[PDB]
Amino acid sequence: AQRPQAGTEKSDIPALNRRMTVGMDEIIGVKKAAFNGKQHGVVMGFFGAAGD
Amino acid sequence: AQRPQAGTEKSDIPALNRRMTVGMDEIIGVKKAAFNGKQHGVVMGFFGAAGD
Repeated sequence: AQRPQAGTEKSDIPALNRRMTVGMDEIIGVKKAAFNGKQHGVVMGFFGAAGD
Repeated sequence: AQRPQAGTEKSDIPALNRRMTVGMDEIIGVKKAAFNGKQHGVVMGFFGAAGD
């Protein structure tokens, strides 16, 4: 919905540069494809990894 | 480190001039000259002032 955009602000007094804030903002949504209660394109697999 | 500088701000709404703040800022350091635990150029003297 919105690409990440940046912006800055002079907070306390713009003449007496005592404070400044930078920031970034985003509108996005991520979801796994699901139809009729089923995974659309993923096969999950569980294996025993010992981690030695 | 910084001479005293002044600045102003329109706080609440810049259109509806309901509030304003002025201010002044400074960076400075003051210290008596001391070398090897001794006063460099002062001789302190204590006298009895009655204050009548």
